[PDB]
Amino acid sequence: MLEKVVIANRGEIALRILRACKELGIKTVAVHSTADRDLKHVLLADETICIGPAPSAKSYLNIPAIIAAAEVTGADAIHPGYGFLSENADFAEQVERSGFTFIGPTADVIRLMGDKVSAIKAMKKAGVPCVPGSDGPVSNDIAKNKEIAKRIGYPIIIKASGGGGMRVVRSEDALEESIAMTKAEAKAAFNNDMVYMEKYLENPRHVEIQVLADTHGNAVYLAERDCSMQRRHQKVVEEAPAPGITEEVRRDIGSRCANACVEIGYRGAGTFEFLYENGEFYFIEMNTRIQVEHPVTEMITGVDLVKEQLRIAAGLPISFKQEDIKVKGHAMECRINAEDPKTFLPSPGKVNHLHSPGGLGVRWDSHVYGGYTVPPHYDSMIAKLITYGDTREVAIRRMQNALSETIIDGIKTNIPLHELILEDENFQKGGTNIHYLEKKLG
Amino acid sequence: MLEKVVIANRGEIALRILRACKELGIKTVAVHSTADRDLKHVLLADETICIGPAPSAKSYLNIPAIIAAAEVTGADAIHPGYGFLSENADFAEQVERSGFTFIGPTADVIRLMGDKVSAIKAMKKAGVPCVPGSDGPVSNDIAKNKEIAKRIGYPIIIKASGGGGMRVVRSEDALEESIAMTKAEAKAAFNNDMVYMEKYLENPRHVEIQVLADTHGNAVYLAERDCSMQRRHQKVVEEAPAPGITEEVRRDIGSRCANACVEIGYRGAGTFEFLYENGEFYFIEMNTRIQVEHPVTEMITGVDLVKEQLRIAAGLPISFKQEDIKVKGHAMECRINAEDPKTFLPSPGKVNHLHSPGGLGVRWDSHVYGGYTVPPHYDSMIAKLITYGDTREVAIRRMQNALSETIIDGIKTNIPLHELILEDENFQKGGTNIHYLEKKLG
Ligand SMILES: Nc1ncnc2c1ncn2[C@@H]1O[C@H](COP(=O)(O)OP(=O)(O)CP(=O)(O)O)[C@@H](O)[C@H]1O
Ligand SMILES: Nc1ncnc2c1ncn2[C@@H]1O[C@H](COP(=O)(O)OP(=O)(O)CP(=O)(O)O)[C@@H](O)[C@H]1O
Ligand SMILES: [Cl-]
Ligand SMILES: [Cl-]
Ligand SMILES: [Mg+2]
Ligand SMILES: [Mg+2]
Repeated sequence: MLEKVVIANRGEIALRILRACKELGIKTVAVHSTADRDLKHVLLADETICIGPAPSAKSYLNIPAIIAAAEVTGADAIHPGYGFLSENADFAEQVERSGFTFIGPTADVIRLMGDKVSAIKAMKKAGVPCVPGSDGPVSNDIAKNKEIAKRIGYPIIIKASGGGGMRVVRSEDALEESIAMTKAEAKAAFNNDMVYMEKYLENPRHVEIQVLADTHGNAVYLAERDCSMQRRHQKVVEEAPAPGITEEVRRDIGSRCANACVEIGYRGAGTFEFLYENGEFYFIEMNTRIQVEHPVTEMITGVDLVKEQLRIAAGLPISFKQEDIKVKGHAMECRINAEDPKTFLPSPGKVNHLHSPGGLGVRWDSHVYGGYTVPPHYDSMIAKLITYGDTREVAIRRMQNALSETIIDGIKTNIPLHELILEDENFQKGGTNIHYLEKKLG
Repeated sequence: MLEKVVIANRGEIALRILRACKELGIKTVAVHSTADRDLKHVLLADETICIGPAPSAKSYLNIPAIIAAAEVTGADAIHPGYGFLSENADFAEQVERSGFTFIGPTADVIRLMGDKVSAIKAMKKAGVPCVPGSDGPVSNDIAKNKEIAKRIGYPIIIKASGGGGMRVVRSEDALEESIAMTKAEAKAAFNNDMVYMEKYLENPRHVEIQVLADTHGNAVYLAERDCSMQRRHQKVVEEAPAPGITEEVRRDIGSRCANACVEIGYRGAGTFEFLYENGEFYFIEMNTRIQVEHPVTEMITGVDLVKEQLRIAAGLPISFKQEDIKVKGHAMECRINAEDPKTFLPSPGKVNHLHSPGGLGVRWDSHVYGGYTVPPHYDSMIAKLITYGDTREVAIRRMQNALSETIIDGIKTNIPLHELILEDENFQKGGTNIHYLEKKLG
């Protein structure tokens, strides 16, 4: 089985993975850049290897160095975390071909869900609801495209299948030019000109379903998260369960997600992201990896998602059955970033003083410590503050109180932004859409 | 109802109470000594009042100053925490007579359970199992006493009803002298000569049952805790549930405890302490207050014990029914003290650096912060590290890992003692008796 794992990541998620490994008795190899020698998890790991200089391209994205680290330590498996190489199919393929277990899905599945057109096709085949669309790539025949767009109903959005690259079209007046432009933009920067159209949903929430699937033919759904509180497509606050979603609706959408996993040969943790609008779900993407906001799911289900990843990768069955899962209570997560709370410019530097919050229903997932220097080279996340309550109101109040106790001295943080969000009367009512934070911020 | 609470305590429990108050929207008054101006909860409280100089006698035990604080702030209720005045019936009486709600039982109930002979009498009346004993005070008639002692079976222990004062007798040879001595010792230092005898249990565990009782006639039991890991009668590690206790046994003893609450007119949180030996429970004391180790119960039941205290004191019913309570998983607590880990001499001074642990299943209840100075004047507790796991083994491993992440720089702590305990193969098996730690320590 898994005796030794390379943690092919950094920051909080590396520490999260280290904690799960140490609970299971799995030895750890921390691969790190020159700039991350003082990361908490590097300091706690069984073995360490420096895989390159500070820039991500030269280190955390350095496929040969990471594989070489697993080779020299005689590791059995590599955990890619989130970001970095976690949804790089070339990496997954090379890890497996080199004799290691990739803690994630197979490369073929990564590629399948990494292409929007093929992802949507598989979701439709599996009975997962999708955005009404062209259902396949669009022609050049404007007459045909004007006809599909009319069928769908304006506004529509043109999307590059290999994008990550979009264009909203609100009238037929614009369509021909728009489809051509998006085709050309996608072909030069992504060497792939394939685009499709789908309905542009103007008032949606981001609701995403957590799954696990093992090598024993099982697949489970673990309720959902609402991640609508975002700026510039970057999440700020997440919660679980999603307000307004009943157990009956959860069973319906969740079971479809679980069947999709089985149809596509999925293995490990993943998330189906939906836009949720006027009471209906519409698939937009599958993240084929663990996610930042996994803790809110753990809080309301009792599941340890990273431990299950490791089990599954070792060849074990998921450690419970669907009937064992019951949503209990409510959870909130605030992503605490080293950044200016109004300009959102990063704020690297020495944390002179850290005071972290605690007590009943308060969880703190962070690699930051007093005396730690937040480097410039990576993202600005320094901590995830997670609260639990028997109700959403309690979770929210607990989050407010925990934030008020939190002290991070030496750098700016976005704590003031979280405080503003949590006291917002619309957020307190629940169910705001994905545009709310930008609208509120002006 | 309760709009404003005086927190008549300090340290971690004061902060625990402050957190519960703030979640409920209850304003807080922090009464503190001159030495505790920089306590975390004093800094967070709505109002503060200095009630005396450093020594406890002059501050936290200063009944007129505490009552005066409630008077001047127009407070509604006083929470005594644990220790200090929490089981002082004179205090409870004066709080109520002065027009405030005492967050605890009535004085008459405090006094009743504060006297061993009357406590045992009430427990027997209620069907709670007690240590076989003289069942009432012992005479001077040695013939009668030798007869009771014989009935009970040596060894016996002679105990002052007002003690807190004991003497073990292993043969009739010693009995007459022993009963006389304990009588005289109790009369001079406690102005009460009343003593009884009971069986001395040589191989017991400390197993205690948590209850709540409200002013609506309800009383619930919330499983039990095993607090056998102690030195010199001071707890080091506690856990819940107690190893070896089945749900059927739990229902039996728990229901008897709940009926006792109703018979005696109990109100609030309390704990029935038992010695548990060869599969049987024997009552030794009721703590008529919240306890240090309350968190392990919260972790395995989902109950917020301090919030329920406040509800009950406001006149509300307990917020759930007995059938709603189900033990889930296992929890451990390590009392982290500022003391030398081998001599146990206190270690006051400045915490230069604090790094607290986190992640899934890790709870940290502490008022300590980097830059905080641990004073000499009070107890040496600085933090409670609490873990949860689906099994006892997981709780234990999580505790080990959390301790390894914990850094308290500037003072000595008992972390090395906890590490030694957690890796002990007998502790890992579970069920060690109250003498084990002293035996292990040599
Ligand atoms: N049919 C549709 N209607 C309305 N909005 C849509 C939409 N399809 C996609 N979007 C929005 O387009 C935005 C950009 O998607 P994006 O390019 O970020 O994909 P991505 O998930 O691969 C990168 P990331 O998830 O990190 O932001 C998303 O916020 C999504 O909400
Ligand atoms: N019948 C009995 N047989 C064996 N041990 C007994 C016993 N009765 C009491 N003890 C032990 O005597 C010890 C001392 O009790 P103690 O005097 O501390 O009462 P107490 O609870 O009011 C003060 P604390 O709880 O803070 O130690 C306890 O550890 C208890 O385990
Ligand atoms: Cl993510
Ligand atoms: Cl206590
Ligand atoms: Mg996405
Ligand atoms: Mg006691």
